[PDB]
Amino acid sequence: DLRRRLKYFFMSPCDKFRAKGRKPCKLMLQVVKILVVTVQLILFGLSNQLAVTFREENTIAFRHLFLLGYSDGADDTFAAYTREQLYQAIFHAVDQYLALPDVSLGRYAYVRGGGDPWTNGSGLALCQRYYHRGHVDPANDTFDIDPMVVTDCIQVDPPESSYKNLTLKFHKLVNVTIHFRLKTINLQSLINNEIPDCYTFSVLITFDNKAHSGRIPISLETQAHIQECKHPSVFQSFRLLFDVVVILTCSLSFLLCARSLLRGFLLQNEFVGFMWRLWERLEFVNGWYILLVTSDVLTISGTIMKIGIEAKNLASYDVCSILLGTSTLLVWVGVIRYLTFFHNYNILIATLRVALPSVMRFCCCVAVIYLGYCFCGWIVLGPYHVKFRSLSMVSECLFSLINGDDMFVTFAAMQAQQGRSSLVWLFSQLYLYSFISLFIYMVLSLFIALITGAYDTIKH
Amino acid sequence: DLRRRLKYFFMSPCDKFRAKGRKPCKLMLQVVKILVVTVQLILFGLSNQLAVTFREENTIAFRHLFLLGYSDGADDTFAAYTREQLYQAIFHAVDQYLALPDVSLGRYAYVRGGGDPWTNGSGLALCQRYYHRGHVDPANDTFDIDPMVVTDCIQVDPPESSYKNLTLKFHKLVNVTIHFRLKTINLQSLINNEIPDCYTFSVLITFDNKAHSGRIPISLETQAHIQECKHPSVFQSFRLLFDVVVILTCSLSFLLCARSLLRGFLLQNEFVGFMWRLWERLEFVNGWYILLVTSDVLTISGTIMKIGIEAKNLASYDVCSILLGTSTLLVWVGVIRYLTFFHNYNILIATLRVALPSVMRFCCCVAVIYLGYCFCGWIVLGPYHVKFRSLSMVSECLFSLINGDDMFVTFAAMQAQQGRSSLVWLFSQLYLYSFISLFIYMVLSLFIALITGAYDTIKH
Amino acid sequence: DLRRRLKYFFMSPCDKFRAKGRKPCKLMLQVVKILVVTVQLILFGLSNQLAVTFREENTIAFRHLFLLGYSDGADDTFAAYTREQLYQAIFHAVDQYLALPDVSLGRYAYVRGGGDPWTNGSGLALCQRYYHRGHVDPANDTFDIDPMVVTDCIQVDPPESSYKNLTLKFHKLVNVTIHFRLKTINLQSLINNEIPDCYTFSVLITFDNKAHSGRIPISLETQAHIQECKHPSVFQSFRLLFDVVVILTCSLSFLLCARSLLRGFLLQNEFVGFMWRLWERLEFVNGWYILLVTSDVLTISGTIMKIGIEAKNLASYDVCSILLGTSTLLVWVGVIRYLTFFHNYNILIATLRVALPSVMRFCCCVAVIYLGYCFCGWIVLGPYHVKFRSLSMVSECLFSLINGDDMFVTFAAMQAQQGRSSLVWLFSQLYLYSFISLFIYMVLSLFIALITGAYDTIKH
Amino acid sequence: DLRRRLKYFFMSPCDKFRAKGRKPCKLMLQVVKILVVTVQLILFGLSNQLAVTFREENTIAFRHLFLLGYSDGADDTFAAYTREQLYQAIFHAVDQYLALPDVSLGRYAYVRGGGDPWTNGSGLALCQRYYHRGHVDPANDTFDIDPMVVTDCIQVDPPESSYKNLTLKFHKLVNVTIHFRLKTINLQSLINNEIPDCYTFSVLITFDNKAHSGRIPISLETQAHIQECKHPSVFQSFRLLFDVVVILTCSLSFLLCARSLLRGFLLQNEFVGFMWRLWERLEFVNGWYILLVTSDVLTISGTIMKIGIEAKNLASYDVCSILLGTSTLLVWVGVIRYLTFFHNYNILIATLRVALPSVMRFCCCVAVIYLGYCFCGWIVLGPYHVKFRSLSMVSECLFSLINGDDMFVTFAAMQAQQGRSSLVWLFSQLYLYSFISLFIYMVLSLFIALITGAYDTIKH
Ligand SMILES: CCCCCCCC(=O)OC[C@H](COP(=O)(O)O[C@@H]1[C@H](O)[C@H](OP(=O)(O)O)[C@@H](O)[C@H](OP(=O)(O)O)[C@H]1O)OC(=O)CCCCCCC
Ligand SMILES: CCCCCCCC(=O)OC[C@H](COP(=O)(O)O[C@@H]1[C@H](O)[C@H](OP(=O)(O)O)[C@@H](O)[C@H](OP(=O)(O)O)[C@H]1O)OC(=O)CCCCCCC
Ligand SMILES: CCCCCCCC(=O)OC[C@H](COP(=O)(O)O[C@@H]1[C@H](O)[C@H](OP(=O)(O)O)[C@@H](O)[C@H](OP(=O)(O)O)[C@H]1O)OC(=O)CCCCCCC
Ligand SMILES: CCCCCCCC(=O)OC[C@H](COP(=O)(O)O[C@@H]1[C@H](O)[C@H](OP(=O)(O)O)[C@@H](O)[C@H](OP(=O)(O)O)[C@H]1O)OC(=O)CCCCCCC
Ligand SMILES: CCCCCCCCCC
Ligand SMILES: CCCCCCCCCC
Repeated sequence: DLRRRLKYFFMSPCDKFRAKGRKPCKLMLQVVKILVVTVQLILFGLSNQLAVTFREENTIAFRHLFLLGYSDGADDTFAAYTREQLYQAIFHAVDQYLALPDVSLGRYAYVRGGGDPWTNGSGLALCQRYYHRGHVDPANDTFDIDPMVVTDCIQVDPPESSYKNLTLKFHKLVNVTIHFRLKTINLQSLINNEIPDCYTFSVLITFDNKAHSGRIPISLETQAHIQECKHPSVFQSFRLLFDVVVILTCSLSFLLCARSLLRGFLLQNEFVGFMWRLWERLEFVNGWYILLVTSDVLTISGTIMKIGIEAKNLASYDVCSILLGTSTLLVWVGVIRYLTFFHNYNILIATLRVALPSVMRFCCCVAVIYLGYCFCGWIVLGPYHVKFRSLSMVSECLFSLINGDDMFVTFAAMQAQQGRSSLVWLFSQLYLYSFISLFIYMVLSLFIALITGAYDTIKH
Repeated sequence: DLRRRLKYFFMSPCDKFRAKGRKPCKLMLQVVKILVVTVQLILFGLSNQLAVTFREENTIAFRHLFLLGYSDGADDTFAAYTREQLYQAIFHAVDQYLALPDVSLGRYAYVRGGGDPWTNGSGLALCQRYYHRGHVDPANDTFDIDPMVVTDCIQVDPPESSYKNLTLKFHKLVNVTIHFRLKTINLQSLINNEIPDCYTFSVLITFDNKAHSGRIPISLETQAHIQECKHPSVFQSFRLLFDVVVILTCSLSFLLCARSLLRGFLLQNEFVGFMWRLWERLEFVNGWYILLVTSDVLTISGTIMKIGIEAKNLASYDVCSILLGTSTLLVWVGVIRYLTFFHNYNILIATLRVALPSVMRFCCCVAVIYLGYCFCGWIVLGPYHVKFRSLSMVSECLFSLINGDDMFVTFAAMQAQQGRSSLVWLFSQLYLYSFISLFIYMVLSLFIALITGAYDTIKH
Repeated sequence: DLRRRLKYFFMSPCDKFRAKGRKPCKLMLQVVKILVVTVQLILFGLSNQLAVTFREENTIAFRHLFLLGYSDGADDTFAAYTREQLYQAIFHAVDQYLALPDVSLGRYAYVRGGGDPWTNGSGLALCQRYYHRGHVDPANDTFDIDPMVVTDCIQVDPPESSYKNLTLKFHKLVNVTIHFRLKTINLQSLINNEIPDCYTFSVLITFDNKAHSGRIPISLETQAHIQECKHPSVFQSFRLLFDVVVILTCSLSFLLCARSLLRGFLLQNEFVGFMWRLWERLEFVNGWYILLVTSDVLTISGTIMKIGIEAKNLASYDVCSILLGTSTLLVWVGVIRYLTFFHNYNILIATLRVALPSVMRFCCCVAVIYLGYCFCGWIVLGPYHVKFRSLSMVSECLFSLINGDDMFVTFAAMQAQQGRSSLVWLFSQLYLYSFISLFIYMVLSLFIALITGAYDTIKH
Repeated sequence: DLRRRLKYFFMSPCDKFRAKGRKPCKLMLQVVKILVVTVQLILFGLSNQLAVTFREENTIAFRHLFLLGYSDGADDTFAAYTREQLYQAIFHAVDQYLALPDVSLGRYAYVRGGGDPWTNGSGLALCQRYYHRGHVDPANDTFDIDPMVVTDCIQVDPPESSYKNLTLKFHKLVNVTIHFRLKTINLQSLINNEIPDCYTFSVLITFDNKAHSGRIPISLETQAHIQECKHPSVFQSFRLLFDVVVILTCSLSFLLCARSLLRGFLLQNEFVGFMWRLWERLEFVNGWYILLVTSDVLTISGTIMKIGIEAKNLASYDVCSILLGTSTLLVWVGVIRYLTFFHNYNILIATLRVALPSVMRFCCCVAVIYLGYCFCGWIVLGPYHVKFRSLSMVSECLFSLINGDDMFVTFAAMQAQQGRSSLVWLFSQLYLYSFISLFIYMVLSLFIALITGAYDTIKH
C-alpha cells in the first residue's frame, strides 16, 4: 500500500521511467535551463564590458586632461607638497575645463545649474572647506578650534577669472573640491550593433587635507549617468524575447520543483503517521530541488532587473550581476546530481559528502588560532608592514601565506626595517615562521588525512 | 598451434629475442629516432631564435624612431589625449620616416608602390578613416550617423609637405594609420655561419579612436617578409642531408610499426574466429606503436615544412614548430615503454595508469563547479578586477589560485575598491575564500587520496 | 575517601556541575575576558593607526620638501655621484628649511637650542665628519690615515649665508648630516574625537660616504616626540574605565586559575603520598590554566603600559603592542579547550597533539640539512644573488622556496649572471634544484605521512 | 674468535664505550670540526661581503658617471637608436673620463700604458671594430662582405681632442669599445679593522652592433684587480692561526676516519675468507666516514686557497667559496648520524632512506615527460614567450610551475599575444593546462604516496 509508493519516491530517474513510463520533463527542462541561463549571462557580460570600458577610458582621459603632471600608475601617490603646487594644480584643472572644446579628442557638452553645488548658469564649482575658527600655534603648543566646517565656493560659467583670485586658508583647510559635469555620446555602441546612449559624467577632483600632514593627495573620480538619447538616428527586439523565454523556463522549473517538494512533504507526513502505529523525516527532502528553486528565484529576479537596466530605467548593475552570477553558479553546481546516478562518479561525490562534516569541524578548530594570529599581527606589525594595516588585509596576507604565496616579499618588508627596531624584527621572525610552519606542516596535512580517511571509508 | 603464437605475440623484447633470436631492429631504430629528432629540433630552434631576435630588435628600434616620446615598457599605455598631441605624433612619425637615412643606426631602403594603400611611386601612406555622415550633438542628446566608413589617405614619396596640411575630422574619426615598408639585410646571420637574407618590414602605426572615449591609443606593428638576397657575396649543404636522414628514419619506423599493428590485427581476427568454436579484442593493439606512428607522421610532415621554410618557399613557422615540438614530445614520452620492462619502474607506471580513470572522472566532477565559479566571477568582478575581464583570463586566475599563485594581489585589487562598493567587496571576499578553501582543502586532497589508493592497490 | 576526590578533579565542567552543582564562574569569566581583551586590542590598534599614518605622511612630505630631485619609490637608490650634486642637495635642504613657512602646506614651528648638535639659538645643524689625518695617494699606492673622526658643524638660525661657504673634505669625508626639529599640531586627531597632541619631529638628513665608493647615498629619517599640548581648546573618560575593567577581569581570572593550580598541586602531593603506601605527577597540572595565567599577566602588564602611553608618560609602543597582541593570541588559542569537550572536535585536536612530538623530531632532523644549505648558499651565491646577501635573507629565501614562492625569480637572477661565471651558474643550478626537490618531494611528504599516521591511530 | 670482533665493529658509540671503555675521540673531534668549520665560513663570508659591496658600489658610480642619461634599473634596456645619440654617448664618456678628478666623489688615479689596447702613455682606448670590406645595398638586395674584422682605435692621454674627430663606419660597424683603468684605495676596510688594499678597476664600455638591428645596446663592465698597498700607514695575525687550527682539525679527522675505513676493509676481507670455509661486503663500509673524509679534503683545500686569497696571491674566490660551502654543507648533514642513534629520530631517517630508491626511480620516469615538455615549449613558445627563450629558462619556468609559482604571469604573457596568432594561443592553453594538471594532480601525489608507503613499512 505505502511501501510501493515510498520505493517509487526514492528511485532514480531511469528506474522511475521503467516503473511508470512517465515523461522525464524536469530533466530536459533543467538541461534547457542551464543552456539559456548561461547564454543570458554571457550576453549580459559582453554588453556590460563595453560600458565599463567606455567609462574607464573616459576617466583616464579626464585624469590626463585635468591633473597637472599626471602619469599612468601614479594614482596612489599623486599629491601636492607646496602651496605653489596646489595653486598650480587647481588653476590648471579650471583652465583645462575652460579650454576643453578646443583641446580634447573627445566631444563633450557642458552642463549648467541643476542644484548644488552649482548655481544657475554655472558649470564648474570650485569649493574650499575649512574650519569655522582655527588658531594653530605650534610654537606655543596652543590651539583654538571650532570643528564646524565652512564651505566657500566659486562658480565658473563655461564659455560659448574670478577663480584666479582664490585664496586658500592653508592652516584651517579641510579640503578643496572641483565639481563639473560633461555630456557625451557613446558612439562605440555601434560596434556591438546597439544604439548609442547619452552619458553624463559627474567629475569630482579632490585635494584632500584632512590629515593635515603637509601632504595633500589629489584624486579624480567620475560617476556616469546613462540615458537614452532623445534624438537617435542610425542609417539602417530579440534580446527582450530571450529574457522572457528565460523567465518562463525558470517559472516552469520552479513550479515542477515546488510540486515535487510538496509531494515529498505529504509522503513524509504519511510516513510519520503510519510509524505512529527530525533527521529521518528530512530525508524526504530533495536538496537538489531546494537548490533548483533558489536558482529559479534568483534568475527570475535578476532577469527582471536586467530588463529594467537595459531599458535605462534602472542603474543597479551590481545587484543584478550578483543575482545572475549566483544563479548561474548554482545551476552549474546542480549538474553534480546527474553524475551521482553513475557509480564511478558517485563514489567521489560521496567521498566529498562524508568528509565535509569533519572538514567543517576542523575549520572551526583552526579558525580560533587563525584569528588570534590575525589580531596579534595587526597590532604588532601594522605600524611597520604595509600588508598588515587593516584586519581584512592581515587575513588576506595570512591566507595567502597558508597557500605559499607572497612569502618572500612579506619577509623582505620586515628585513627593510630590521635596523630600526630589533625587537619587532625578532618578533616578526618568530610570528611568521611559527604561523607558516604550523599551518602548512600540520593543518593542511590533517585536511589531507580527513579526505583520505573518508575516501577509504567510501571504498569499503 | 595458436597458443604458442599468441604467447610469442605478448612477450617482452628480451624474451622474444630468447624465443626466436630475431634482430631487435625496431628498438635501436627508436633510439636513433629519438636522437635525430631531438637534434633536428635543437638545430631548428637555434636557427629560429636568431630570426626572432632580429625582428624584435628592429621593431623596438622602429618604436623608438617613429613614436614621439616613446619609452620602453609604455606599450600598453602609450596614447594621445589632446588634438595637439595627436598632430605632433603623426607629423613626427612622417618626419622621421623622411629623415631615416641620415639618423638611423640601421641601413634601410625605401619601397615604393606595390598595391594598396600605396599609389605608384609612394613610400608612405597616411590614411584617416571616419564615418561617412557624422553629426554628434551631446548638448541636445542628438546624433545622426551613417556608419559607412570613408578612407581619405595622403601619399608621401621618400626623398632621393602636403601631409603637413592634414586636417582630422575629430568628431567622426574612426582611426588614423601610417603604412610604409623598409628593406634591410640581416648581416648578423654571419654569426651562425649562414648567408644573410633580405627582410622587408611592413610597418603599421595605428592611432585608434574606435572607442571614442577621448583617449586614442598609439601602437606600432611590423610584419617581416623574408627572401633570399639576389646578389649574395661572402668571402669564403649538411642541413638538408640531416633532414633527409630524419625523414628516412621516420619512414622506416612507420613501416615497421604499421607491419606490427597489421600482424596484431590479424592475430586478433584469428583469436575471435577460434573463440567462436571489444575491450578484449583491443587488447591486441599496442598503444605505444599507435603513438610511434603518430609521431612519425608528425615528424615527416614537420620536416617537409621545415625544408620548405629554410629554402624561403614557406613562411608558416608556427605550424612547423607545433608539428616538430609535438613529435619530439611524443618520442620522449615513448621512452616510458622501455622502463615498463623493469619491475620497479613498472610499479610506478602501473600506479599512474590505474589511477588515471578515476582522476579523469573526478576532473569531470570538479569541472562543473569550476565553470560555475568562472561564470560568476566574470559577471560580478569583471567590471572591477583586471584579472576577471575575460572568461579565459578568469579561468587562468582561478587555476593559478588553485595552485597557490598570485593570491594576495587578487585580494589587494579588490581591497583597492572596498570603499566604492561594499556589497561587491563582501561578495568578492565570500567568492575568493570559498573557492580557494574548497579547491585546496578538499579537491586536491581527493586527488592525493585517489593516487594513494591506486598505489596501495598496485603494491598488493 | 580519595578516589572520589581524584575523580571529581579530573572531570569536565558539565559533569562537574552535575556532580556538585557549583557555579561555573571561571568559564563565563573566560568568555568575558576574551571579549574585553579583543575589544581593547581593537581600540588600541585603531588609535595607533592614526598616529602611524600622521608620522608617515609628515615624513613623506619632508622627503619631498628637503631632498632635491626626490620621487616616490627612490628611497633605496637615492644618491649623489658628483661633487656638484652633493653641494646642490645640501644647499637645497638648507634653503628649503629656511623657506618652509612660506612654501609648506603644513604648519610647522622652529625649535632652537636644546643641547647638541645645536648651539643656543640655532635651529639647523649642518655637520661634516672626516678623518683627523687623511692622505690618500692611489697613484703611488700610498696612504697615511689617522682613523679618529673630526666633526665640524655649522649652525643656522631660522628667520623671523655662512652655510653657503661650506667646503667639503671629499677625500677624507666620512659623512654629512643635517639636523633640525619641527613642531606641529596633529589636528586630524579630531577625526577620532580625541584632543590634538603636539608633535616634535626630529629630522636627520644623512649623506653617507662610509663606503668611499664614489656613490654617496642620501636618506631622511624622522623621530616623533609626542606631548600633550599645553593650551588645548576644542569647541564642545570612558577609555581608562575600560582599561580598569580589563585589569580587574584579568586579575580575577588569574586568582581563580592560581587557586585551581594550587589545588591540583595539593592533590598531586596527596596522591604521591598515598602511592607510597615525574610524567605521572605532572598529569595533575592543567596546561590550559598555565596558559590562562600567562595571558592574564601579559594583559595586565600591557594594559598598565597602555594607560601610561595614552597619558603620554610613556613612548614604548612596541613592547606594549607585543604584550597585548601575544595575550590576545593566547586567549583566542584557549578557545580550543572548550572544543575538546565535544567528541568530534576532540578527535581532531587529539590527532594534532599526538602528531606533535614526531613533527618536532622531524623538524630537528630537517634543521641540520636546512642550515647546511643556508651556509653554503650564503657563501657561494651571496656575491652574485641579491636574495643571498645575509644569512637571515638566505633562510627567508629557502623557506619561501620550500613553499613554492618566488622560485622563478630566484632562478632568473642567476640566469642574468650565467655568462659571467659558468661554474657558479652550474653550482646554482645543482644547489637550487637539489634543495627544492629534496624538500618538496620528500620532507613535506613525510610531514603529511606523520599527520596521517597520527590520525589513523586516533581513529582506532 | 671472529663473531665477537664483528659484533664490536657494528656497534653504536655508547655500547662500544661500554664494551671496551675506549675514548670516543672521533665524536668530540667531529663536534669541534663542525664548530670551527662553521666559524671559518662565517668569517670568510663576512670578509667577502665588504669587497663585493665595494666593487658593486664603484661600478654603479661608474655607470652614473660615464653613461649619458643612465638611471638605475635601465641596465637591460639602455641603448642608442640614432647616430647622434651614439656620438653623444661616446663623447660624454670620454669627457667624463677627462673631467673625473674635479667631478667624482671618489678618489681615482689614472693608469697609463701596460699592454694592449693601450699604447705607452695612453690612459683611454676608444676602439671601433668593423668589417674589412662591407657593401650593403638593401635597395638592390645586394651585399659584398669580407667578414674579417678590422680594429681602429684612438688613444687618449689623461691630463695632468683627436677623439672628437671620430667617424663611425655605421653600415659595417661591429662594435665600439672604451677601455680604461682607475686606481683607488679601499678605505672602508678600516670598518672591519683590516688594512686598506689597492684596487685597480678595468672599465670596459661597449656599444654593441653585432645584431645590426638598428638598436645598439650600451653596457659598462668592470674587473677589479686587488693588491696590497705598497705604503700602508694606519695610526695604531689571529686569522691565519685559525686557518691552521682548521687544517689540523681536518687532518686529524681525515686520519682517524681513514684508519676506521681501513679496519673495516680488513674485517671485510677476513669475513669473506672465513665465509669461503658485493652488496653484502660493502655493508662493512661506513658511509658517514666516506662523507667525513670528503668534507675534510674539501675543507683543507678550501682553507689553503683561502690563505692564498687573503694574502692577495690568489684571486679564485669562486672556487674557494664553493669548496668551503660544500664542506660546511657536508659537515652539517653529518649531524644526522648522531640522531640515528636514537630510536624516535631513527624512525624518520630510516623512512627517508627506504623511500629514496623508489623516489629516484619515479624521478627517472618523470624526467622523460618533463624533457619532452621542455623541448616542445622551447620550440613552440620561444618565439612568443620571454620565459621560453632558452632551454634552461624553459626548465626553470616548468619547474616553478610544478610548485605553483609564477603561473598567472605565464598565462598572461600568452594572453598578450592571443590576437596575433590564435593557433599558438590555443596550443599554449593546452600545453600549460595539461602540464600543470598532470604534474600537480598525479606526480606530486605519487611522491606523497611513496613516502607514506615507506613510512608505513618502517612503522611495522
Ligand atoms: C490535474 C493536474 C494538476 C497539476 C498541474 C501541474 C502538473 C505538472 O506540473 O505535472 C508535471 C509533470 C511532469 O513532471 P516531471 O518532473 O517531468 O515528472 C514527475 C517526476 O518524475 C516526479 O519525480 P521527482 O522529480 O524525482 O520528484 C515523479 O514522482 C512524478 O510521478 P508521480 O506523479 O506518479 O508521482 C513525475 O510525474 O507533468 C507535466 O509536466 C504535464 C504536462 C502537461 C502538458 C503540457 C503542454 C503540452
Ligand atoms: C618477404 C618480406 C616481406 C616484408 C618486408 C618488410 C620486412 C620488415 O620490415 O621486417 C622487419 C624486421 C625487423 O622488425 P623488428 O621490429 O626489429 O622485429 C619484429 C618485432 O620484434 C615483432 O614484435 P613487435 O615489435 O613487438 O611487434 C616480432 O613479432 C617480429 O617477429 P615475427 O616476424 O616472427 O612475428 C620481429 O621480426 O626485419 C627487417 O627489418 C628486415 C631487414 C632486411 C635487411 C635490411 C637491409 C640490410
Ligand atoms: C573561604 C574562601 C577562601 C577562598 C576565597 C576565594 C574563593 C574563590 O575564588 O572561589 C572561586 C569559586 C568559583 O570558581 P570556579 O572556577 O567557577 O569553580 C571551581 C572550579 O570549577 C574547580 O574546577 P577547575 O576549574 O577545573 O579547577 C572546582 O574544583 C571547584 O570546586 P571545589 O571547590 O569543590 O574543588 C569549583 O569551585 O567561587 C567563587 O568565585 C566565589 C564567589 C563569591 C562571591 C562573589 C561576589 C558575589
Ligand atoms: C701504535 C699506534 C699506531 C697507530 C697510530 C694512530 C692511532 C690513532 O689514530 O688512534 C685513534 C684512537 C682514537 O680513535 P677513536 O675514533 O676515538 O676510537 C676508535 C673508534 O671508536 C673505532 O670505531 P669507529 O669509529 O666506529 O670505526 C673503534 O673500532 C676503535 O677501537 P679498536 O681500536 O679496538 O678497534 C676506537 O679506538 O686513539 C687515539 O686517538 C690515540 C691518541 C694518542 C694520544 C694523543 C696525544 C695526547
Ligand atoms: C538528496 C539531497 C542531498 C544534498 C543535495 C544538495 C547538495 C548541494 C551542494 C551545494
Ligand atoms: C600496451 C598499451 C598500453 C598503452 C600505451 C600507450 C600510452 C601512451 C601515453 C600517452
